[PDB]
Formats: sequence, C-alpha cells, structure tokens
Amino acid sequence: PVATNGERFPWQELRLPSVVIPLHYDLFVHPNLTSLDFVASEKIEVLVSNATQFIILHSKDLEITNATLQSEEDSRYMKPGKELKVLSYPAHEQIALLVPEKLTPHLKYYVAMDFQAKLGDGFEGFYKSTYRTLGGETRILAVTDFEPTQARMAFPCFDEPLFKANFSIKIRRESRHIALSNMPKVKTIELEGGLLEDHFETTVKMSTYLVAYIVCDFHSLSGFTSSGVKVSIYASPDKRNQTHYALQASLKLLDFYEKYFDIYYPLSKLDLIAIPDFAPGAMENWGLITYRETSLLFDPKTSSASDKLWVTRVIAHELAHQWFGNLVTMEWWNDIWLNEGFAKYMELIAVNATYPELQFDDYFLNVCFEVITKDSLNSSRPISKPAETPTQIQEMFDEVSYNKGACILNMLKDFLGEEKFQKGIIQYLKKFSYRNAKNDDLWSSLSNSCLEMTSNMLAFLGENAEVKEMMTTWTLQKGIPLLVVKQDGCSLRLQQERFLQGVFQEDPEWRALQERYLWHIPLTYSTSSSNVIHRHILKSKTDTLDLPEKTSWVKFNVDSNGYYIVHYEGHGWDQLITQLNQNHTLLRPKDRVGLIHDVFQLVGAGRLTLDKALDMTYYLQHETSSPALLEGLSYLESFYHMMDRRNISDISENLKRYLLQYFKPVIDRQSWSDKGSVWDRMLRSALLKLACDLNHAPCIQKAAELFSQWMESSGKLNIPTDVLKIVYSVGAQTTAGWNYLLEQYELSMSSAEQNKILYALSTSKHQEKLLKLIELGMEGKVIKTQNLAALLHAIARRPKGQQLAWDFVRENWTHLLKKFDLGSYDIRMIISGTTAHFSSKDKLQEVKLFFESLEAQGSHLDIFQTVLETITKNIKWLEKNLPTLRTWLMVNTRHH
Ligand SMILES: COc1ccc(C[C@@H](C(=O)NO)n2cc(CNS(=O)(=O)c3ccc(-c4ccccn4)s3)nn2)cc1
Ligand code: NA
Ligand SMILES: [Zn+2]
Repeated sequence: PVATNGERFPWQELRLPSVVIPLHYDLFVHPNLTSLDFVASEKIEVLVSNATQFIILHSKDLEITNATLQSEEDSRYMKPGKELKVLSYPAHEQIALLVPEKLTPHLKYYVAMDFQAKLGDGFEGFYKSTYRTLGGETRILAVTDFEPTQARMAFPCFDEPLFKANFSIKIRRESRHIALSNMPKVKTIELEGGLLEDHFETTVKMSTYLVAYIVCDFHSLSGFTSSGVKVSIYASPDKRNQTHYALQASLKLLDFYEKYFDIYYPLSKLDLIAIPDFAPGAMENWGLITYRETSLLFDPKTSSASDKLWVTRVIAHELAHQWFGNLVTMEWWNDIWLNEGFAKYMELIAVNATYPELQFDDYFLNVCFEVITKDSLNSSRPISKPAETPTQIQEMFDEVSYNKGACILNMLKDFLGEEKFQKGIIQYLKKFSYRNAKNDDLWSSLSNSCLEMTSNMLAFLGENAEVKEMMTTWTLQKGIPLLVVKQDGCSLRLQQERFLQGVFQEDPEWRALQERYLWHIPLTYSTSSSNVIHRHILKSKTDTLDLPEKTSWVKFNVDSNGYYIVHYEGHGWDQLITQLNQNHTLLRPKDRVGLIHDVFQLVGAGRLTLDKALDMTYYLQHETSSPALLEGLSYLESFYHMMDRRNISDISENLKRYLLQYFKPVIDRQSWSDKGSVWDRMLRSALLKLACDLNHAPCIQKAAELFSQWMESSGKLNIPTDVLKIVYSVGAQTTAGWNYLLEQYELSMSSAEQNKILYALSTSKHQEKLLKLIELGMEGKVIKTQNLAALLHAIARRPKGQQLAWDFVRENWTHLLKKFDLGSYDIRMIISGTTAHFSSKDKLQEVKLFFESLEAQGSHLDIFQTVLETITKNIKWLEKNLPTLRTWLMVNTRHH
C-alpha cells in the first residue's frame, strides 16, 4: 500500500503473483574480499501468462541502480530496451518493477538489474567468514546460505521454492582465490586489470534457495564414484589431511543412493566444502554442499567413534537431500517435512546399508523418543501446518518435521514391506523429478505402488485406499496415541487415546484434550509362547481381539517400529517385569528398550507409579545389550542431575551411591582405550563419564593422571579419543589446567578437539571462568559465535552456571538479536537450553515474565509455550513423584 519513496505498491500478498514465471537467471557476481562488499548484475528470462503493468519479486538489503526490460518476442521492448520504475516495500521484502506498457501474454521478456551490497557479517545471505592457518595467519572467504528465504539478500529473484529455473553463474575474482558454485567450471577468461572471471555450466531446473557460490583459497581431495561423479572435499589448506574419510564415505553413500533410488545423480561433479563460520549443521546446495567443520572433517588423533558416526550421518543426510529436496522439492514450506523428514529417515537406510558396523540401527529409536518428549504436550503441532512470515518458515524446521516424519515413514515401511516401500519411493522420485509436489502427492505415490480384472485387483485398490487414508490421519493430527491393552484369558480389549505428559486420567482438562483425535494405528504384537508377529489395524476408539493360546504376557509394538505407546492393565506390566528379571533374553532387545521408555513415560503420565519403573531397572545388572543398558542408566542419571540441580542433597547422594554400587562390575570392567566396536567404545565413554561425574575415586585418579602426563609432555603423549572429553573436563578443575586448555583451544587445528576442550572449560566451578567463556563466545574472536548457542546450554545445565546463563540471556537479549535472527535455530536453542531445565514455580514465573517482556516488542515464537509447558511438566513430575523416589532409594539401602 505504501513504499519508501511514497506512492502505492501494486501488491499486498506476501506471496508473489503467479503471472510472471521465471525460466533462466544470468547471475554475475563480483565480490571484493578486501573492501568486504560485492557488485552484481542479473538478466532474468520471464514468461508472461497474463497482461500486467508490473512485476513483483523479492529483494532485501540490496541497492538496485539500473533496471531495464528487453524482449525478442515483443517488438515494443526490442534492443536495447526500456527503463523500469523500481518501488521498494521492505515490509514484505518485495520490490515492484513498473513497466511503461502492458505486457503481452504467452511472450518472453528479459529483466536486467544492477545491484550492490556489503558482504553480510552474520550467517545468512552472501556473508563473510574467516579461518586461522597453522602459522597464525587469518584468511577471509565469502560463502552463501539461502534456505529458506535469504537468497533475496544476494540477488533479486522470485524467492519461492515453486519458481524453479535455470542458473548461469559468472564470478569475478582475484588470482589468489578460487571460485566454486553449483555446476562445474566451463571456462576462465583473463581480464585486463589482471583479474579472472570464472564461467560455470548452466544449472538444471531448481529452486532459488539452492543457489550457491563461494570465493576462497581452499584445498581439495578428489575422487570418482562408480557412475563417474567427481566428488571433491574442500577445506582449509592446513586441514586437507582431515578430509580422507569424508571422501570415502561420500563415494560409498552416493553409489548406494543411486542404486536404491534407481536414478543417477545428474551433475558431473559433487563438492563438499567445510566452511569455518557456518550456523546450520550443513546445507544441501546442489553440487556444493556446505558443512560445519565438525560435520565433515575427521582427525583420527582427536575424533572419537561417535564423531565418526555423526560425520557419516550428516554426509548421508546431505547426500540423500540431493533427491529428496533438490530433485523433488516441496510446493511450499508448510510441507517442509517432504524434504527434511525423508532425509532424516534416509540416514537410517543409507548408513545401515553402507556402514552396518556403525550400528546406527540401534540408535534410531532415540530419534523417535526425542519427538515423543515434545509430542506428548498440548503445544505440539501437526507435521503439515501452514506458515507465511520468514520467522514462521524458520520455525517449521523443528523436531516434528524431521524426526516425526522419519518415524512415521519407518512405521509405514514396516507395514508395507521394504520392497513395496522402496518401489513407492522410486515412483515418487521419478514422477516429480525437476518439479514440486505436496503432501497428498507423496501419499498417493506411496500407496499406489506396484511390487515387482481379478479379486486381487479389487483388494489392491482397497488396500491402497486404506494406506492413504491411514497416513492422512498421521500427518494432519498432532500428538501421539496411547494404546491401553487389557487381557482376559483369550479376549484382548484395545483402547486408543491421546497420550498426554503431566495430565492424568482424571484431570479436569484431560477430557477437553481428548476431542476429535483418532488414529488408524497399525498394531503389531507378539506373545510369550509364539514368536510369530501378529498384525492388526486399529481404526476405531475401542476394539477387541482374540488369540487362542492363553499365554503369560503379550508385547505390543514389536521393536517400537510404530509411533505409539502401549499400556498394559491388570497384571500385564507385572508379567513383563517378572519375565525380564528372570530371563530378559526371551524378549527382543528393541522390545526391552521400548518397554523401559514406555514405562517411564507412563510413570510421568500417571498410569504407573515410579517404584514400578525403578523396580524394572533391577534387571539392568543382567543386561548385556548396550542400548537397553544405556537407556536405563540415562533415566537414572537424569534423575540424579534433576536432584542435583536443586538443593536436594540426600536424594542426590543416595542416587549416586546406588548407581556406583549396583553398576560397579560393569564400570570396573571398562578400559581406558579406543578398542572394541562402536557401541563398545560408546558404552565405555558413557560409563566413564558417569563414574567421573559422581566423583568416583578411581575414575578421577586415572583422569587426573592422564591429564597431568599430557600437560607435562605438552601434547606428546596421546589420550584415547573415547576418554578425551573426560580427561580434559577433569583437568579443567584447576586454574593451571583451565588456562592451559584454553590456550590449546586457540592453537588447536582439530575442530573436534576444540569442541571437547570447550565442553571441558564449561565444566568449571568458578563463576568468573564460565562468564569469560560466555563473553569470549559473544566476542567471536577466540571462540566462534557459532558455538555460543551450544556453550550457553552446556553451562546452564550445570548447577554453577544455571543462574549465570539465565541471567546472561535475560540481560543481553538485544545484543543476541543482533547476531542471530528471531526464528533462527540458535536463538531457539539458547532459550530452550537455558530455561527448559527449570523445575520450580519461581523459575517458571521468571520465564513467563521474560517471555511476556519479549512480547509487545514484536517477538513471538512457538518455543515460548513449549518451554513453559515443559517447566510445568517438570514441576508436576516433582510434586507427584519426589517422595516415592526418596522412599525407593531408602528401601534399596535396606534391602541389601
Ligand atoms: C543431521 O544432520 C543435519 C541436521 C539438521 C540440519 C539443518 C539444515 C538442514 O537440514 N537442511 O536441509 N538446515 C536447515 C536450515 C534452515 N532453517 S534454520 O532455522 O535456519 C535451521 C538450521 C538448523 C536446524 C536444525 C538442526 C538440528 C535439528 C533441527 N533443526 S533448523 N538450513 N540448514 C543439517 C544437518
Ligand atoms: Na531441505
Ligand atoms: Zn536437511
């Protein structure tokens, strides 16, 4: 309605008009890494579908100087063309190009624009990044990051994922720099002044948010896949030795993704570059995937086995995105899960297929449990929810769109079989190649999948209808269902419910939270007598089944492959617990993990008492399966840290004693080395970290001895990676070791070692030392600002830093909003990581007042409600179960 120069804007909708459709961008960028600014020009080929007097596109923080319109099909706009009037509307981040004469439909025009801006200083758009060399030199590079709505900060464009087009990129650079982009380099021309100009191959049809171009001086290692794709791993020169595994894994993973999807990677080259200053974990720019140094680089001397697993995960995630994201892109950000959820799920398939030795199949259950934590609350959301403003679009990248989408995909695969599910995937990818799809399109392609007139045809059409109907309820409804199972000789009564955390069965608002929710749950169950898996689809609120066997216990949801919680009435829980204590080996390992998880969730839900869960944790002395052991230990360790965060010293000390005593044999048999399998090493790390956290004398002595030897040798003696973080943390307890660790941090060349050292420094007791770490992170010179969100979290969870971090966030909010966006993942993680652990009425009131203060200033986020409800959850869990824990621990002291 208005503009910066007055006058009216010929558009209101924050969505661009569908009239002018782009076809081809000609993008020339001239960045100057000395003045830290860039000048650029573009020529967009547009197709006019309806007669209009104006074109609307996106532009943000770009000074536009020249704007012309040419046409080869409309003679009125012949060469050299006419000038266009530019109107700016920053409220919607749009600009309007006013044309002198109405354009003709079904024709093609060319929009040329010259613009310029400074290199950004944050994490978005075309921004500047620095790295440190081995000798101490500091170098500068320029990198792009556009997802979701930041491509408009680099060049004016139709910045929506539906407006796919081709891209011809040209970059002007000095001789000391190289230029990378999406496509390979076709030609380099030498300029008069001595500069160089790189011309890149034209890109295929793709959305704007995947455009990338980098000017740097990195070194790379190259390799070729089976299908001839040139994979190159780029990184800072002094770090080239850290890229070997990243190349090996990318090659293998790319070959698998081609074989599995039956579609070749279409570009001739694929580049993986490790950016020093990078906010997200990685970004899937087509042919130029940018990574954090901790997500791509692997150094055997300082990287643990878990680091190897994370690097493999992120490479598999980003490579899978090349199909689920670049090849087939969503229609709009409301269905963001169509990209992210699939990629998260494809991690499991790809890693487990290519690196089964990493045993990521056992770890996948955590992905679902993390969302169950947030889905059992009223403040959750459906996987497909509309979004409009850029902040809302950024908020769509949450655990819902990622993990929940991945988990229901795994549930649907278990229901349909791997062959049928794979065929549906291949049909979906081949059908929507180089275009966009939506939620309904995916479910149609997945249900109407052909493995490898008749009654088989009628059952095939009925079952495809069934599948589509089933998944529609899983994507359009929030929450997670709870299955109540009641046994009766041969009868089995099944009830479905909306599982709620911290809202019991009789609470006055529990019936107002059971409104219209109903799920088509594909139940699977096995019995104590027959190992045969039984399948049944629950389509109503209540149902009954019959199994002629009359057995002891019935275990529903085999391997927890279904997105639901099971509850057993009567003697069901007692039968299962007795089964575990006698011979846990009769139940499947994933069944044990699901049982432990579900038991503790129901204890919070009010369907079970805490002593029941604590009595189940008795069999953990007989457990050998690492996942189940680590699950129970994590619950007990969470209980200890929940007590220690408060001043409850008696319960905390009793929990420490029980953990050190009941789990002494497993702790003592652990070595201080990097030997064994992946889960063997991860079990060692977790157990030794737990023991050293509880001030166990042998752990502390061994860690102090290792740290003393390492410091006296000055890096010459080697600490095992699996124990590296533990040793450094213990060493940081002394001012001498603390300062030495900070100095080694500044001088280190391994990002993994730096991450371990930073954690170690955060485990200090002195208030001034933690505050200095926070201030260093804010400054961004020694400790990079990209680590701030993580650092604050590590400090706030500990008792000494809880109030310090909370005070810092409340006081320096305005300074934080200058470094990150409101909807950015960093701000969301800062708020949650400093507030969600609170479990008192006073802290809940403080957080409520803080969020209200953030309101009325223009800042609103969904994480506000989620944090509040979680703090409320914690308060209710304490008041309802605190004396029970006390009594159980005291009873254990007397039971011997
Ligand atoms: C497993 O390895 C991973 C996991 C996630 C990612 C994120 C990445 C992506 O997945 N791209 O496809 N991404 C999203 C955006 C834009 N939105 S953002 O608000 O700025 C935001 C940034 C990070 C988020 C996040 C991180 C962890 C969990 C949930 N969310 S959310 N840019 N890059 C990369 C690799
Ligand atoms: Na994506
Ligand atoms: Zn992703």
